[PDB]
Amino acid sequence: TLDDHTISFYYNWYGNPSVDGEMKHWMHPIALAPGHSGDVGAISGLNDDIACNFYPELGTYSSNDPEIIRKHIRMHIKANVGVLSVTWWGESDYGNQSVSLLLDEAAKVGAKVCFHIEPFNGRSPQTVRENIQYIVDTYGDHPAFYRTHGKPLFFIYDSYLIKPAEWAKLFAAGGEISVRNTKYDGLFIGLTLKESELPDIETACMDGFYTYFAATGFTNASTPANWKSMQQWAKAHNKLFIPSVGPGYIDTRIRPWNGSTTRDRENGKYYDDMYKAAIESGASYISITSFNEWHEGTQIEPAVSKKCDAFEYLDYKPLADDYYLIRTAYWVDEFRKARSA
Repeated sequence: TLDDHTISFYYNWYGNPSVDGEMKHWMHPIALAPGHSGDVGAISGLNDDIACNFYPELGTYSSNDPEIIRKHIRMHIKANVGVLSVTWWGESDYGNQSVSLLLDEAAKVGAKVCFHIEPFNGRSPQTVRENIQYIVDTYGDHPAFYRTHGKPLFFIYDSYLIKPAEWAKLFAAGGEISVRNTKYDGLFIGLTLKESELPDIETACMDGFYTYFAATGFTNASTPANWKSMQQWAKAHNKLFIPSVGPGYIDTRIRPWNGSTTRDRENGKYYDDMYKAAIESGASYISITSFNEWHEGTQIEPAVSKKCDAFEYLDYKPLADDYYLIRTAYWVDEFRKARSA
């Protein structure tokens, strides 16, 4: 019961002292307000003081812990989510342990893994090609490697940071470093910020677009009222629209100035409205922001009641720890009823 057109955004950047040598991501700096100077600080990750507004049921876990990976995959089973899109940070991620574990555990249950190309240092058309080559060569033959329409799928975060004429060198059939019709071909999904900038997807020769942001109205493209129209554009231009749906948003632990982005979960109501709008848009794929982006408070991963000296965490009370996983399964089911085999 795993849907292969439903894709969560998965983060494998977490670490703890006993697996990794130190707290990774559970310790995090506190971001300065845009344009401001200072030494504003860091959240220790120590003594249950961690860099997120909610607290994980699995505690301060490591993405390199095989038992965590096994449980994360089981959580995807519960949600009926067949595809995980793993965060990918370039050359520093080559051969990383967590990815191999993820693929190995996914293959045991029929789950699939695709890649989310982040805005890493020195990212360019050339370095993105090298990374596509690495991922295809290293993981492409794995049983759990995601394919759809017979092709791997890549999400490209903050893709607008590279101009569309530069992307075309890589994604146009005749482009000077083209991957088209090589063994490195696939479906490349760019991030769109607004419906009016959709022609950038065309110029860039990308195969589709996603919206990412879990906070409704944060961009034009993450405003669900625009989704039916975005689907109509995709359809008329032979592109794949992949709306991103999330359960809520809050990042005020790591970005105390960013309260304007906060979106209350409303006991599941927010998730319901957003997932509904995704299904009703007519899109063929739906992406979920997020499985476990804890810093931004978008996680569907189980969370628990928790207080430390420094902080009282939000939680899903009075709903279950697994509420958002169960509710995902509900929505996946609605999505399948709206699409048939």
